[PDB]
Amino acid sequence: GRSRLLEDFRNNRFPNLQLRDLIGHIVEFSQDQHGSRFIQQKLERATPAERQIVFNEILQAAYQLMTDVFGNYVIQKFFEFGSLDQKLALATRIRGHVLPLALQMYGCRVIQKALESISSDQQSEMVKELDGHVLKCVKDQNGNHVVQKCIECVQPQSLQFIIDAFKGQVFVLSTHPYGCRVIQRILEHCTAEQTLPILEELHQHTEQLVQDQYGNYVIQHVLEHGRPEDKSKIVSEIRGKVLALSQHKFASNVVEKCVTHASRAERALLIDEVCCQNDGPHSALYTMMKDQYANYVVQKMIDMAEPAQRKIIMHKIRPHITTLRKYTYGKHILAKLEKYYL
Repeated sequence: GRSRLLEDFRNNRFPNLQLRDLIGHIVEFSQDQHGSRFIQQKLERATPAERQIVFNEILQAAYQLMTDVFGNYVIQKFFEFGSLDQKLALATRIRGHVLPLALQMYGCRVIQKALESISSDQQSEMVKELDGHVLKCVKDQNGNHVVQKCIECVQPQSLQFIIDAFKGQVFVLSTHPYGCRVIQRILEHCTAEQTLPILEELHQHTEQLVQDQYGNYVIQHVLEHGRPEDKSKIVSEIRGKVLALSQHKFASNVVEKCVTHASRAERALLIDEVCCQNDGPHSALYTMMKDQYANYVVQKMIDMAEPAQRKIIMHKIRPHITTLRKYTYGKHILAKLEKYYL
Protein backbone atom coordinates (compact mmCIF):
# COMPACT_ATOMS: atom_id res chain seq x y z
CA GLY A 1 0.00 0.00 0.00
CA ARG A 2 3.00 2.34 -0.27
CA SER A 3 2.76 5.77 -1.89
CA ARG A 4 4.23 6.06 -5.39
CA LEU A 5 6.93 8.34 -3.94
CA LEU A 6 8.04 5.78 -1.35
CA GLU A 7 7.98 2.99 -3.98
CA ASP A 8 10.03 5.18 -6.38
CA PHE A 9 12.49 6.04 -3.63
CA ARG A 10 12.89 2.32 -2.77
CA ASN A 11 13.50 1.57 -6.46
CA ASN A 12 16.30 4.15 -6.61
CA ARG A 13 14.46 6.48 -8.94
CA PHE A 14 15.61 9.63 -7.16
CA PRO A 15 19.34 9.91 -6.27
CA ASN A 16 18.84 13.59 -5.46
CA LEU A 17 15.62 13.32 -3.41
CA GLN A 18 15.37 16.00 -0.67
CA LEU A 19 13.31 16.48 2.49
CA ARG A 20 11.15 19.08 0.74
CA ASP A 21 10.12 16.41 -1.81
CA LEU A 22 8.60 14.35 0.94
CA ILE A 23 5.76 16.74 1.91
CA GLY A 24 2.63 14.69 2.66
CA HIS A 25 4.53 11.44 3.07
CA ILE A 26 6.84 12.14 6.02
CA VAL A 27 5.17 9.79 8.53
CA GLU A 28 5.03 7.00 5.92
CA PHE A 29 8.77 7.44 5.08
CA SER A 30 9.62 7.54 8.82
CA GLN A 31 7.94 4.11 9.30
CA ASP A 32 9.85 2.56 6.37
CA GLN A 33 13.20 0.82 6.89
CA HIS A 34 14.83 2.74 3.99
CA GLY A 35 12.73 5.91 4.18
CA SER A 36 13.64 6.31 7.82
CA ARG A 37 17.39 6.07 7.10
CA PHE A 38 16.89 8.69 4.33
CA ILE A 39 15.24 11.19 6.76
CA GLN A 40 17.82 10.40 9.48
CA GLN A 41 20.67 11.22 7.11
CA LYS A 42 19.08 14.35 5.65
CA LEU A 43 18.30 15.86 9.05
CA GLU A 44 22.03 16.28 9.82
CA ARG A 45 22.53 19.07 7.30
CA ALA A 46 19.00 20.26 6.73
CA THR A 47 18.47 23.97 7.26
CA PRO A 48 16.34 24.86 10.29
CA ALA A 49 13.53 25.65 7.81
CA GLU A 50 13.82 22.19 6.26
CA ARG A 51 13.77 20.61 9.70
CA GLN A 52 10.64 22.57 10.60
CA ILE A 53 8.86 21.42 7.40
CA VAL A 54 9.49 17.78 8.44
CA PHE A 55 8.63 18.47 12.10
CA ASN A 56 5.24 19.98 11.20
CA GLU A 57 4.24 16.65 9.77
CA ILE A 58 5.61 14.32 12.32
CA LEU A 59 4.47 16.14 15.42
CA GLN A 60 0.88 14.88 15.18
CA ALA A 61 2.23 11.29 14.97
CA ALA A 62 5.06 11.74 17.42
CA TYR A 63 4.04 9.15 20.04
CA GLN A 64 3.26 6.55 17.35
CA LEU A 65 6.68 7.18 15.86
CA MET A 66 8.46 6.99 19.24
CA THR A 67 7.19 3.42 19.58
CA ASP A 68 7.84 2.42 15.94
CA VAL A 69 10.69 0.14 14.89
CA PHE A 70 11.91 2.64 12.29
CA GLY A 71 10.13 5.87 13.18
CA ASN A 72 11.86 6.09 16.57
CA TYR A 73 15.13 6.92 14.82
CA VAL A 74 13.54 9.98 13.24
CA ILE A 75 12.38 11.23 16.64
CA GLN A 76 15.89 10.60 18.01
CA LYS A 77 17.30 12.73 15.20
CA PHE A 78 15.06 15.62 16.26
CA PHE A 79 16.54 15.43 19.74
CA GLU A 80 19.95 15.36 18.11
CA PHE A 81 19.49 18.16 15.49
CA GLY A 82 16.24 19.85 16.39
CA SER A 83 15.67 23.37 17.63
CA LEU A 84 14.95 24.07 21.28
CA ASP A 85 11.26 24.63 20.39
CA GLN A 86 11.12 21.21 18.65
CA LYS A 87 12.69 19.49 21.65
CA LEU A 88 10.20 21.37 23.85
CA ALA A 89 7.30 20.03 21.74
CA LEU A 90 8.65 16.48 21.96
CA ALA A 91 9.24 16.67 25.78
CA THR A 92 5.63 17.80 26.02
CA ARG A 93 4.37 14.76 24.12
CA ILE A 94 6.51 12.53 26.33
CA ARG A 95 5.26 14.06 29.61
CA GLY A 96 3.14 11.63 31.64
CA HIS A 97 4.25 8.71 29.40
CA VAL A 98 7.90 8.32 30.43
CA LEU A 99 7.26 4.96 32.18
CA PRO A 100 5.49 3.20 29.25
CA LEU A 101 8.00 4.70 26.82
CA ALA A 102 10.96 3.49 28.97
CA LEU A 103 9.49 -0.04 28.98
CA GLN A 104 8.92 0.02 25.19
CA MET A 105 11.41 -1.54 22.84
CA TYR A 106 11.78 1.61 20.67
CA GLY A 107 10.47 4.23 23.10
CA CYS A 108 13.37 3.44 25.50
CA ARG A 109 15.73 4.67 22.70
CA VAL A 110 13.84 7.90 22.47
CA ILE A 111 13.96 8.54 26.24
CA GLN A 112 17.73 7.76 26.18
CA LYS A 113 18.38 10.25 23.36
CA ALA A 114 16.13 12.83 25.05
CA LEU A 115 18.26 12.55 28.24
CA GLU A 116 21.41 13.22 26.19
CA SER A 117 19.81 16.27 24.54
CA ILE A 118 17.58 18.22 26.96
CA SER A 119 18.13 20.70 29.83
CA SER A 120 18.82 19.67 33.44
CA ASP A 121 15.30 20.67 34.43
CA GLN A 122 13.77 18.79 31.50
CA GLN A 123 15.79 15.73 32.53
CA SER A 124 14.66 16.01 36.18
CA GLU A 125 11.02 16.25 35.13
CA MET A 126 11.32 13.12 32.95
CA VAL A 127 13.17 10.91 35.40
CA LYS A 128 10.84 11.62 38.33
CA GLU A 129 8.08 9.69 36.46
CA LEU A 130 10.09 6.57 37.24
CA ASP A 131 9.61 7.09 40.99
CA GLY A 132 7.84 4.00 42.32
CA HIS A 133 8.98 1.91 39.36
CA VAL A 134 12.74 1.86 39.68
CA LEU A 135 13.36 -1.85 40.27
CA LYS A 136 10.80 -2.78 37.57
CA CYS A 137 12.72 -0.59 35.12
CA VAL A 138 16.14 -1.83 36.16
CA LYS A 139 15.19 -5.47 35.47
CA ASP A 140 13.27 -4.73 32.29
CA GLN A 141 14.76 -5.66 28.88
CA ASN A 142 14.15 -2.07 27.71
CA GLY A 143 13.87 0.02 30.89
CA ASN A 144 17.32 -0.90 32.14
CA HIS A 145 18.90 1.13 29.32
CA VAL A 146 16.88 4.20 30.40
CA VAL A 147 18.01 3.84 34.01
CA GLN A 148 21.65 3.52 32.85
CA LYS A 149 21.33 6.68 30.73
CA CYS A 150 19.75 8.55 33.69
CA ILE A 151 22.82 7.69 35.81
CA GLU A 152 25.19 8.83 33.03
CA CYS A 153 23.37 12.07 32.19
CA VAL A 154 21.30 13.46 35.08
CA GLN A 155 22.31 15.65 38.03
CA PRO A 156 22.95 13.59 41.19
CA GLN A 157 20.23 15.47 43.19
CA SER A 158 17.72 14.35 40.60
CA LEU A 159 18.91 10.67 40.76
CA GLN A 160 18.88 10.15 44.47
CA PHE A 161 15.56 8.22 44.46
CA ILE A 162 17.12 5.58 42.18
CA ILE A 163 19.98 5.06 44.67
CA ASP A 164 17.52 4.88 47.55
CA ALA A 165 15.46 2.22 45.72
CA PHE A 166 18.55 -0.05 45.54
CA LYS A 167 18.86 -0.25 49.36
CA GLY A 168 18.61 -3.92 50.37
CA GLN A 169 18.58 -4.98 46.70
CA VAL A 170 22.21 -4.61 45.69
CA PHE A 171 22.96 -8.35 45.81
CA VAL A 172 19.80 -9.33 43.84
CA LEU A 173 20.43 -6.63 41.24
CA SER A 174 24.19 -7.32 40.88
CA THR A 175 23.36 -10.98 40.05
CA HIS A 176 20.82 -9.89 37.38
CA PRO A 177 22.00 -9.58 33.76
CA TYR A 178 20.53 -6.10 33.30
CA GLY A 179 20.74 -5.03 36.98
CA CYS A 180 24.51 -5.57 37.04
CA ARG A 181 24.98 -2.96 34.26
CA VAL A 182 22.96 -0.34 36.22
CA ILE A 183 25.12 -1.01 39.32
CA GLN A 184 28.27 -0.48 37.21
CA ARG A 185 26.97 2.89 35.96
CA ILE A 186 26.19 3.98 39.53
CA LEU A 187 29.79 3.16 40.55
CA GLU A 188 31.12 5.30 37.69
CA HIS A 189 28.96 8.40 37.74
CA CYS A 190 27.31 8.85 41.11
CA THR A 191 28.79 10.96 43.91
CA ALA A 192 30.83 9.45 46.73
CA GLU A 193 27.89 9.90 49.14
CA GLN A 194 25.71 7.91 46.76
CA THR A 195 28.17 5.11 46.01
CA LEU A 196 29.12 4.63 49.69
CA PRO A 197 25.92 2.76 50.71
CA ILE A 198 25.95 0.74 47.48
CA LEU A 199 29.56 -0.38 48.10
CA GLU A 200 28.85 -1.16 51.79
CA GLU A 201 26.09 -3.52 50.67
CA LEU A 202 28.25 -5.01 47.91
CA HIS A 203 30.97 -5.93 50.43
CA GLN A 204 28.35 -7.81 52.51
CA HIS A 205 27.96 -10.31 49.65
CA THR A 206 31.39 -10.53 47.96
CA GLU A 207 31.89 -14.28 48.48
CA GLN A 208 28.68 -15.04 46.61
CA LEU A 209 29.08 -12.29 44.02
CA VAL A 210 32.55 -13.42 42.88
CA GLN A 211 31.11 -16.82 41.95
CA ASP A 212 28.00 -15.49 40.23
CA GLN A 213 27.52 -15.38 36.45
CA TYR A 214 26.77 -11.60 36.53
CA GLY A 215 27.89 -10.62 40.00
CA ASN A 216 31.53 -11.27 39.17
CA TYR A 217 31.25 -8.43 36.60
CA VAL A 218 30.44 -5.97 39.39
CA ILE A 219 33.32 -7.15 41.52
CA GLN A 220 35.69 -6.85 38.51
CA HIS A 221 34.47 -3.27 38.04
CA VAL A 222 35.44 -2.26 41.61
CA LEU A 223 38.90 -3.80 41.08
CA GLU A 224 39.46 -1.90 37.83
CA HIS A 225 38.02 1.47 38.89
CA GLY A 226 37.39 1.68 42.61
CA ARG A 227 39.18 3.12 45.62
CA PRO A 228 42.08 1.14 47.14
CA GLU A 229 40.07 0.46 50.32
CA ASP A 230 37.32 -1.24 48.32
CA LYS A 231 39.83 -3.25 46.34
CA SER A 232 41.42 -4.41 49.62
CA LYS A 233 38.06 -5.67 50.90
CA ILE A 234 37.66 -7.76 47.78
CA VAL A 235 41.24 -9.05 48.06
CA SER A 236 40.35 -10.17 51.61
CA GLU A 237 37.74 -12.47 50.02
CA ILE A 238 40.25 -14.01 47.62
CA ARG A 239 43.30 -14.63 49.78
CA GLY A 240 43.58 -18.27 50.91
CA LYS A 241 41.30 -19.27 48.00
CA VAL A 242 43.45 -18.45 44.93
CA LEU A 243 43.87 -22.06 43.70
CA ALA A 244 40.19 -22.98 44.11
CA LEU A 245 38.78 -19.71 42.71
CA SER A 246 41.21 -19.58 39.72
CA GLN A 247 39.55 -22.82 38.48
CA HIS A 248 36.02 -21.40 38.84
CA LYS A 249 34.30 -20.34 35.59
CA PHE A 250 33.35 -16.94 37.03
CA ALA A 251 35.53 -16.28 40.07
CA SER A 252 38.66 -16.76 37.89
CA ASN A 253 37.80 -13.36 36.31
CA VAL A 254 37.94 -11.82 39.77
CA VAL A 255 41.22 -13.52 40.69
CA GLU A 256 42.77 -12.21 37.46
CA LYS A 257 41.59 -8.68 38.17
CA CYS A 258 43.03 -8.89 41.71
CA VAL A 259 46.39 -9.88 40.22
CA THR A 260 46.21 -7.06 37.68
CA HIS A 261 44.62 -4.22 39.65
CA ALA A 262 45.09 -4.65 43.41
CA SER A 263 47.92 -3.07 45.43
CA ARG A 264 51.56 -3.97 44.97
CA ALA A 265 51.67 -5.95 48.26
CA GLU A 266 48.27 -7.56 47.54
CA ARG A 267 49.34 -8.72 44.07
CA ALA A 268 52.53 -10.17 45.61
CA LEU A 269 50.61 -11.97 48.37
CA LEU A 270 48.29 -13.76 45.93
CA ILE A 271 51.15 -14.77 43.64
CA ASP A 272 53.21 -16.00 46.61
CA GLU A 273 50.18 -18.08 47.68
CA VAL A 274 50.19 -20.31 44.58
CA CYS A 275 53.99 -20.43 44.28
CA CYS A 276 54.32 -22.22 47.62
CA GLN A 277 51.25 -24.44 47.42
CA ASN A 278 51.26 -28.08 46.30
CA ASP A 279 48.00 -29.55 44.98
CA GLY A 280 48.58 -33.09 46.24
CA PRO A 281 51.29 -34.81 44.15
CA HIS A 282 51.36 -31.84 41.76
CA SER A 283 52.33 -28.17 42.09
CA ALA A 284 49.53 -25.60 42.48
CA LEU A 285 50.92 -23.90 39.36
CA TYR A 286 50.90 -27.28 37.56
CA THR A 287 47.19 -27.62 38.39
CA MET A 288 46.48 -24.03 37.34
CA MET A 289 48.29 -24.23 33.99
CA LYS A 290 46.30 -27.20 32.73
CA ASP A 291 43.03 -25.55 33.78
CA GLN A 292 40.98 -23.73 31.12
CA TYR A 293 40.28 -20.82 33.50
CA ALA A 294 43.32 -20.69 35.82
CA ASN A 295 45.86 -20.73 32.97
CA TYR A 296 44.94 -17.12 32.24
CA VAL A 297 45.43 -16.25 35.94
CA VAL A 298 48.95 -17.68 35.74
CA GLN A 299 49.56 -15.68 32.52
CA LYS A 300 48.69 -12.49 34.44
CA MET A 301 50.79 -13.46 37.46
CA ILE A 302 53.80 -13.77 35.13
CA ASP A 303 53.01 -10.34 33.62
CA MET A 304 52.45 -8.62 36.98
CA ALA A 305 55.16 -10.31 39.05
CA GLU A 306 58.06 -8.22 40.38
CA PRO A 307 61.42 -9.44 38.95
CA ALA A 308 61.96 -11.47 42.18
CA GLN A 309 58.58 -13.18 42.33
CA ARG A 310 58.80 -13.71 38.50
CA LYS A 311 62.11 -15.60 38.82
CA ILE A 312 60.40 -18.08 41.15
CA ILE A 313 57.27 -18.59 39.00
CA MET A 314 59.24 -19.07 35.77
CA HIS A 315 61.47 -21.51 37.68
CA LYS A 316 58.46 -23.53 38.85
CA ILE A 317 56.79 -23.36 35.41
CA ARG A 318 59.79 -24.62 33.41
CA PRO A 319 59.62 -28.39 34.18
CA HIS A 320 56.06 -28.55 32.78
CA ILE A 321 56.81 -27.43 29.18
CA THR A 322 55.69 -30.78 27.73
CA THR A 323 52.43 -30.61 29.73
CA LEU A 324 51.79 -27.11 28.34
CA ARG A 325 52.06 -28.24 24.69
CA LYS A 326 49.06 -30.57 25.24
CA TYR A 327 46.69 -27.62 25.68
CA THR A 328 45.35 -25.24 23.03
CA TYR A 329 46.00 -22.38 25.48
CA GLY A 330 49.49 -23.56 26.52
CA LYS A 331 50.67 -21.26 23.71
CA HIS A 332 50.77 -18.09 25.85
CA ILE A 333 52.87 -19.23 28.85
CA LEU A 334 55.20 -21.21 26.57
CA ALA A 335 55.89 -17.99 24.65
CA LYS A 336 56.51 -16.18 27.95
CA LEU A 337 59.06 -18.84 29.03
CA GLU A 338 60.76 -18.59 25.61
CA LYS A 339 61.01 -14.81 25.86
CA TYR A 340 62.20 -15.13 29.49
CA TYR A 341 64.97 -17.66 28.76
CA LEU A 342 66.54 -15.63 25.87
